[PDB]
Amino acid sequence: SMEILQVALHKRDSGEQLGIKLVRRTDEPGVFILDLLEGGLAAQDGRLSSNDRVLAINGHDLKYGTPELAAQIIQASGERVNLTIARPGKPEIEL
Repeated sequence: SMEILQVALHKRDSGEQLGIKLVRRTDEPGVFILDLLEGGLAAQDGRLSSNDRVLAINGHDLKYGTPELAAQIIQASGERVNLTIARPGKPEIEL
């Protein structure tokens, strides 16, 4: 299963970073969150997580996107950055 959610971050100036490390994978399409940076907007917000898939940013489709496309979109954004996220899998497993 997977959870779809939306997370809105608000830049305090046009050059502020979100504080997210985005990666591609060779074995599946998409843009994924690897980690959040210490003290950044995303970390402060507390909703995004390692291994989330970024489906869209501000209505711009990223399903088959790249980290560089995401960067272009974020760097050119207005103050509000709204991300649509897919979060797969079980959070707890006994094995």
